[PDB]
Amino acid sequence: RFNINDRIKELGTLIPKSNDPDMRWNKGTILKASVDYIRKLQREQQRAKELENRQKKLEHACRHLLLRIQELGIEDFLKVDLRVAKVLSAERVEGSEKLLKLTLSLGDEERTVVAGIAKYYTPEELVGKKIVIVANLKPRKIFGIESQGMILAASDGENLSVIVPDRDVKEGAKLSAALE
Amino acid sequence: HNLIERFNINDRIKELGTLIPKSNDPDMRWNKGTILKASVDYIRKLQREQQRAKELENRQKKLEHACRHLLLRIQELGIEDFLKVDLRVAKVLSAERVEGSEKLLKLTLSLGDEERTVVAGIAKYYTPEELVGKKIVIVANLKPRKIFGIESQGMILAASDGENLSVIVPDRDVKEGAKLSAALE
Repeated sequence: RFNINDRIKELGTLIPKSNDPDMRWNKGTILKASVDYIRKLQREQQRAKELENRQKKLEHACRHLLLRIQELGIEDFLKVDLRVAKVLSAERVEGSEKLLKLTLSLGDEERTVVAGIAKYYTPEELVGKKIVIVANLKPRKIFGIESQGMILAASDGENLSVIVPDRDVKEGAKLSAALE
Repeated sequence: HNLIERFNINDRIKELGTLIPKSNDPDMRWNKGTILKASVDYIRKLQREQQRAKELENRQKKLEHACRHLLLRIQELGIEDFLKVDLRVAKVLSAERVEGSEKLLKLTLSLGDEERTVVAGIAKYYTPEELVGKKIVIVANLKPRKIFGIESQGMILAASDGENLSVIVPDRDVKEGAKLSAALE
């Protein structure tokens, strides 16, 4: 464990140098600077809150104006692999309220994807579903679980919708904007 | 004599206890150790919030930059420090005196889509009834500034010759939220 002096030291490591390279920090002065630093940081938190509200409004504005800019080349789009995939199984992930562990069929192969859909989707809703994923991703550990790929979604608000093919097609089918 | 020679450790720790958030569980035991540890954790949390806020701010600055260089007309060059100032027509919805000051007025302003609260130094020269209903020019993009516990969002413009103080209005009717520009060709 750590004693009172230990934590007062740690508080000493957290606070601002306060310039004036010649002063010595005792317990009481470290605690003084700590109380004051917490108050300062709280004022800052207020300002930051307001700033964040305006930030969300700006995100809205940006999506909408983004509707008005088309600069995307077909090559850059081809840099993404979007695939239809089937849900063989879906599981809740211990310690996480936001996570579902998904087992997906690409046809020939299986993929494991840890997704942020747990609030909006039950494993029973998902199992058997054909959904759209971003297929080309180096595997990465999420919450202790290796995950290959991200699943597409429309966030729309505080809800979520996955993305599905309108008609039934075989898993592994690539999505394309090309005419053929 | 008789007196021992400003606050001790436990007073400071009580204070830190005042500053930190509650556990929300009644069985919880707050001793000096838990208060100090919670203080360390709270400080780190606040620091992370601060850095995140800084990143948000930086990116908003960049969006502002991109927008300003988009708005750019071929006639305006070399004026950038002026273009950075966002001058707006705002309509005064309400004004009231500020308790404790005879200099200050609190103004509620309409920018069109949004409203702003701004503290102005004009109370000596202008009455509330004089200002209400009128369209004035403000600097809208100034960082929010706390004055008398009021957050002033932007500041109004005023001109003084040393004798008289005037606010700044458009010569003709313009819609509130109108952005001011240099008239050039």
